[PDB]
Amino acid sequence: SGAFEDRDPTQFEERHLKFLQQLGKGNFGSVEMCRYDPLQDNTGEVVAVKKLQHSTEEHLRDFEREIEILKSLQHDNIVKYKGVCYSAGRRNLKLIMEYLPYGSLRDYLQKHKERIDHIKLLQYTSQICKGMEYLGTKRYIHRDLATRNILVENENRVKIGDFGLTKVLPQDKEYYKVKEPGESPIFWYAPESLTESKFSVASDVWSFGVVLYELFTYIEKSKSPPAEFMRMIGNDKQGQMIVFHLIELLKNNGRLPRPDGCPDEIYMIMTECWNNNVNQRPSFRDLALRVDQIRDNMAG
Ligand SMILES: COc1ccc(-c2cccc3nc(Nc4ccc(N5CCN(C)CC5)cc4)nn23)cc1
Repeated sequence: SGAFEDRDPTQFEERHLKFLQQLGKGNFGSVEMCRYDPLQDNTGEVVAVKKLQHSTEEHLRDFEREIEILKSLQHDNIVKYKGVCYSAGRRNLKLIMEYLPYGSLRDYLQKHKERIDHIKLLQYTSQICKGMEYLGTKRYIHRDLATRNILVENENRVKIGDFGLTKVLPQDKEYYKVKEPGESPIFWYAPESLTESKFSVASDVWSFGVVLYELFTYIEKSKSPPAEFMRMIGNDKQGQMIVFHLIELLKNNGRLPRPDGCPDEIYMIMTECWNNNVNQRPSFRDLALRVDQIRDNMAG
């Protein structure tokens, strides 16, 4: 046979990666749960594995950028990069990550409400802010914050995922304009993202406000951002008319309503994130401190 030397534990061997479960599909990718069992004894770490539907030059370039981004991040509230697998005899690329048992925050909130109180919601809020502070130190703009894109390790820890839209700000620039085809999560977008395709830390703060709103609605059927905005706009509107009305609504101070049972001071945080004036939105550091002070002021 042959000798073996492993000095790159970020390279996962295809033959040792065994399928456990399908986890989901996005626009251009899918994710599976696998076991990595190099000792072939039916044991090994469980991992999440992302693969591209169609490895076009463009899709692959974007996927490699996503991998580089995730690899560059090391923080308790960001999904952990583990490595890559060069499958199909090294003619396909897969991204290996830690597996988070409770899936998306959006699904967790919907299915495990017996386990969730306002204290928990504020803990998740704080962790999301801290993850976002960390992204800011690398000049990364996420562009797709939403509860469906946050993952849940356990009762006490959530992690930001979904870095396939992330942009890197050059040192002398404060926004990134991105002209892209296809669909946008318009009900999470800042007005300047809708009108000018401009993205920035401040546009992530806007979307964070929508995330906070989502948390305090407990993902109740008719209370979602798309459901509430469509109610306001007119439920029968279709196509570009939805966008025209959403922009006009937001520009003149139309906003998502205070969720039932949501404390006025939590709604105030949302409203401050949803400032048309980009420079007046709070920073993620401001938000983390405020939320942790709210948490700490409780009797226990
Ligand atoms: C768009 O789909 C995905 C799917 C998985 C991931 C991902 C990335 C990196 C790590 C990671 N851990 C989990 N865990 C997970 C656990 C349970 C579920 N369920 C969804 C399907 N349900 C019917 C069962 C639970 C989904 C994901 N998902 N996940 C990201 C996007």
